[PDB]
Amino acid sequence: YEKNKVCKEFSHLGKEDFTSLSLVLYSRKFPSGTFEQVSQLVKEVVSLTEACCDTRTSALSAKSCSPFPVHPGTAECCTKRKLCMAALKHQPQEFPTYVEPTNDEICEAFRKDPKEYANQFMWEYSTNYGQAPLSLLVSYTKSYLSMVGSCCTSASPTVCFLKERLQLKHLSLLTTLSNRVCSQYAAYGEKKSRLSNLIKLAQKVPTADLEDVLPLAEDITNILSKCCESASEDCMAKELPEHTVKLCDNLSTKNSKFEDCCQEKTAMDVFVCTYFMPAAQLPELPDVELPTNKDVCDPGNTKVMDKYTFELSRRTHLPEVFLSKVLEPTLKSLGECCDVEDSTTCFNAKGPLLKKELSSFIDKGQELCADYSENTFTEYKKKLAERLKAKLPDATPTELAKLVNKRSDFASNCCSINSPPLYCDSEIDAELKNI
Ligand SMILES: C=C1CC[C@H](O)C/C1=C/C=C1\CCC[C@]2(C)[C@@H]([C@H](C)Cc3cccc(O)c3)CC[C@@H]12
Ligand SMILES: CCCCCCCC/C=C\CCCCCCCC(=O)O
Repeated sequence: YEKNKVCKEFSHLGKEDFTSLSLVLYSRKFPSGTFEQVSQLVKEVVSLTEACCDTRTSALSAKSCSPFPVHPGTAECCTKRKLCMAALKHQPQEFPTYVEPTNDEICEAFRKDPKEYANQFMWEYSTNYGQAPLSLLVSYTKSYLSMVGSCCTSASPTVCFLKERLQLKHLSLLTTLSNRVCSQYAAYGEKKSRLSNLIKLAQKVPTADLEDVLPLAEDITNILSKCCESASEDCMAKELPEHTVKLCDNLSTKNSKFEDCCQEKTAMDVFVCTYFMPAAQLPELPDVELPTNKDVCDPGNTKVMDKYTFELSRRTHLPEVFLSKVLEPTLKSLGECCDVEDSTTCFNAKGPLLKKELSSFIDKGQELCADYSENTFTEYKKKLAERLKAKLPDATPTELAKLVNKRSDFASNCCSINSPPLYCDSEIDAELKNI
């Protein structure tokens, strides 16, 4: 099939446009790849796609061990086969740095080097938002470049940009949003992602019922598994609006913040508004015990797992990157009392262990993030230094400044409701063993 699909899109588009696609395609794959590298790999990839439309696909492998971008662990794969490389997954770029230049910078760069300007743009935009579906990336960059080409040669560039930008605002927002939401999905995988979104919703609207939010976590998860990856037909645009309707139908009346978000002029704005919403103050209800019962074994439903996750989230002041991090191992541990000779026995024993481990994790995590959510950043720094002073009596102002600096930096990246999963997974591990 595809052994003729690579060749089909080549002929249908032609070498140049097929090179623009490949540029976007590979920039997504190598988030850390430099412009020269990515462009070089593309130079040669198209090269063979033109000729062989395996014999020279091998030429690449070898040469890759270089002018080409490098995935983490390429040195290993170069041990040989040898195509251990096509198995190396890339980690998403969780810290975009893309900033659009002023109109003059764009037009000047464009008048001088039309090809290079568009290659620099496709490469930079695609490496920063590489998790948005290819179809969306390809579409926004062509519409964008079409705007640049058109406006920079118009009777009045300025007003042209004012108007064109307003008409691309939607597709622009959809692409960066998609990158974010789809990058969290790829980071966690479908199961953790689903729980993650359930946790965030529980934190945003603690007064709701599992029933009000579970359908929401389910829906977005389905939308992500269906639309994060599409080569030419984007469905994120077809799916999100109705998703905002489910969101509003279920939480519009349960929460003032949501009621307002549901007033936005577009589904994109409503969505963005509910995404940025921080974890609300938790009503702090009674504690909840681990779901140590045969009901968590249900292959057909995670009902019990979801209910626990939901109830934990709305009672525990702790960021979702923390909850998601400890829930995966914990729910998986319990799950080991399912396919055994006696489930009740394996639960009564495992119970006290997981409980203490979970509490230890929650306690240290609540310490790592103490005061961050309830205060403005500066007012947070102050209370933080104060807590550290109390714990480190012989600490010199300099040693304290380093600790406040280190801890506050960590908290600004891993205590918000939308902290970067991959980056915080590592940092959280490091910080737990701290103090
Ligand atoms: C970079 C690496 C990873 C590291 C290795 O050493 C060499 C290498 C080759 C990968 C290639 C080049 C040949 C065509 C392949 C196998 C791609 C597709 C199967 C074909 C393809 C190419 C352009 C647009 C498309 O829509 C489809 C996927 C990865 C491509
Ligand atoms: C460092 C994050 C975990 C925090 C400790 C929570 C206690 C969990 C108890 C036992 C571990 C069960 C092993 C499950 C394997 C999943 C892989 C993983 O640890 O992420």
